[PDB]
Amino acid sequence: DNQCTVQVRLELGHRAQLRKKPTTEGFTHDWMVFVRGPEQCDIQHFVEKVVFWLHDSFPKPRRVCKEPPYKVEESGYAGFIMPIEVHFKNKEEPRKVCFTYDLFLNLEGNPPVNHLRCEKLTFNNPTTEFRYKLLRAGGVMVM
Ligand SMILES: O=C(NCc1cccc(Cl)c1)c1ccc2c(c1)ncn2CCN1CCCC1
Repeated sequence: DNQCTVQVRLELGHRAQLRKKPTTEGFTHDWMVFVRGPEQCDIQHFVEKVVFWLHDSFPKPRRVCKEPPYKVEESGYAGFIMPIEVHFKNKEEPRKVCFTYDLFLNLEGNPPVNHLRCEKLTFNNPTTEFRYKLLRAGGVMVM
């Protein structure tokens, strides 16, 4: 009657590769980290912003995307653990969700890295408003 659950999917992922020639700063690797929906799902309907926390060696290490694409592209020396906050267009709780993203590079002369990590979010009894956003994004009713 009143109750519903809505699930949506996020994909966090990254690519990393060894540069053929280090940058003049001597950066050895290009990487790119992202949050996206699965194809035919528009997470922008319910995602306010994504906040990527780079290693504090990076200038302005707190990177915000308020619209898609939610990604950071960098060169650097090493991998690190990257906190990632996904903020929702929700007037209620919860307003966001945090992830500990493992941003690892290809050590030695390993082939380049191409990782994906699939996260299912479950929203219980969302407001009709926020519910409209979740379902618009390709969210699904369950329970
Ligand atoms: O690539 C990195 N930063 C790029 C950059 C840009 C501009 C200036 C400077 Cl100085 C650096 C970077 C990445 C990771 C790092 C790091 C720097 N220093 C320690 N770490 C963790 C190393 N630990 C990882 C697990 C064990 C060691």
